[PDB]
Amino acid sequence: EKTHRWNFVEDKKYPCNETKTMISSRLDKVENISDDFLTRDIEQKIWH
RNA sequence: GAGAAUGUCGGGGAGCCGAGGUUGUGAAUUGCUUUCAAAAAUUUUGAAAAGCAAUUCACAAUAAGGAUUAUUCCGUUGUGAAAACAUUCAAGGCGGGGCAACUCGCCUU
Repeated sequence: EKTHRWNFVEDKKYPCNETKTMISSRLDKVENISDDFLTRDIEQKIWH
């Protein structure tokens, strides 16, 4: 921060694909599975 | 000026529910008034009936009304003479959801 800025409200936060983030955090809490189960199709199915 | 994304503040419409209140029916108790109808000294006491109620409980209706048997409803909104409308509105197919009814998406006319 001491040397740059990013053209946007310097104290504002912007959504960055929160959906898959939540799905992934909760699908990581589940454990006892491979770290590849969350694919695009499975993500869409969970969201639906 | 237009659009897309992200926040803030407001506005509108629709929907699933809840608690009273009011009026009326019945009951428990206590009253006011009138009349009967006795007893007693125009006045006092007692039974019955009617009017008006109070406190509490169960129940019925809650815009007059009109449908219907679906676990459905229309009745205080706007336009305007057509007493006619708006506020529901096609067809398929490929899927998700469930105990299933039913609910949420995708594809082409």
